[PDB]
Amino acid sequence: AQRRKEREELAQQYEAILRECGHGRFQWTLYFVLGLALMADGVEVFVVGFVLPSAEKDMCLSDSNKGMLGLIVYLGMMVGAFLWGGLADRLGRRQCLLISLSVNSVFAFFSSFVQGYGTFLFCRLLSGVGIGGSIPIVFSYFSEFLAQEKRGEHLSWLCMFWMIGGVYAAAMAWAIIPHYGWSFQMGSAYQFHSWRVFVLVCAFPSVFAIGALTTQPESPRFFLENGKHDEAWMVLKQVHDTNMRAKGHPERVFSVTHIKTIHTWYQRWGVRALSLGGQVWGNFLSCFGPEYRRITLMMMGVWFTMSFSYYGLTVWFPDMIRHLQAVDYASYMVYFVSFLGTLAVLPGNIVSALLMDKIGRLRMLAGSSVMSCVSCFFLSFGNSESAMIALLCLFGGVSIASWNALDVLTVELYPSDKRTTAFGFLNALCKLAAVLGISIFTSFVGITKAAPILFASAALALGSSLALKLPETRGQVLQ
Repeated sequence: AQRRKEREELAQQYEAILRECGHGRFQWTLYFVLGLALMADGVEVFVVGFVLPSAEKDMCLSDSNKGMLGLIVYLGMMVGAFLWGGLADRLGRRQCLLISLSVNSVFAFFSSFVQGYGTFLFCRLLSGVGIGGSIPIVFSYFSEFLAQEKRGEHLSWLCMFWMIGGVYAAAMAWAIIPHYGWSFQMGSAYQFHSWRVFVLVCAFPSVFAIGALTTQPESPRFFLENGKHDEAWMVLKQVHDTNMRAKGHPERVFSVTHIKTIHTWYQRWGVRALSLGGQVWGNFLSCFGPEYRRITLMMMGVWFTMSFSYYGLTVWFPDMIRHLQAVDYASYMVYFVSFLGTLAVLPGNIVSALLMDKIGRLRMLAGSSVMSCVSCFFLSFGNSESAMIALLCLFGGVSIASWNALDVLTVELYPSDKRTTAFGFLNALCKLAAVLGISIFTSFVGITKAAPILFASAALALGSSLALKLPETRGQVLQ
């Protein structure tokens, strides 16, 4: 009773304070700073897929090992998403993002030099664990600096760094891997081929992300929700002063005076760990309370269905391209095709960012899901590699709008004291669906071209149906 009233008052006052601060230099600097973390998350998905064909002959892989290297990144991202999303509600957004990026960068650096298959798999697993928490923490962290006026557009513009990271990965694979002449020996005991240089170069975005992130302040909403008034006041005054100084009005004074707020060594560390686990578990369970159970279940359905369909069909596409190429042949390309498939997403990002607030999150989500379903139904008519590439571009362009709308909706539908926990849980569910869909859609190749299409169409139709029952979030303060 009392706590809900106090949190609603805090939300209203925080909206008023952010409207006083305005949107300007500070928020765009933070946008570009967190774009580096999103870009690292984008690159991680492509690294192993690009390097596997060259690693198979250096580490002597069986096919099952290649598949397990295919699935390790998603497993690690699931675990890391849940872990870091849960922790970010207790330790803070900035600190947990720093720890996540540090783990990711360290183990990505290690994976470039380790020799055996098992150690490389372990290093990639831990790199995925590290970077798994980037999207839940980044989106909430950035949202906690945004007023409601253009919140949807500002959050939608954040999704374009993932595409930029995909482009970076494709370009660097194009530029580095083919050049086998770059290979050398790191001592006479070990040879060091170019794909390891590619693996190393894919770690730079996260290092730059750490460097840029160290300069930014912690989210003031976290401090206010944790009873730390003075720190939140200093952070908000920094925001206001930066915005006004950049706008040519340094004479303005931050008028806020008081903000509502809510309130042996190894043995001590054990107590700390148990208490942190208890609090994270409490947040996770409260995500399923009577106030949010329906929202949580509908979001689980939407996330799982669309992730499963998208990842399964995006793995199915290259397999069909290979099959048609082989059928024709029996009578740079990989990187270039990946680059085209990545650039096919840009129009979707632009349109979704420009229409998110004009037509709302629900219409975006449902219409994009419907278009994805019909573009899936179209895939039965493919007849050539160029046709399959074109349909892949169509599907990828139409689904990224669904993804952006889902991200914004997930940000807006949960309270600040559970936002990262819920986002991490749903993203781990997304990665679990990715694993399951990749496996199932891999099982179908060569046997039929109808079953995976029917699966994806049904899943996307179910997701579109669920997208219409979620509530509107425009015109509401950031709860």
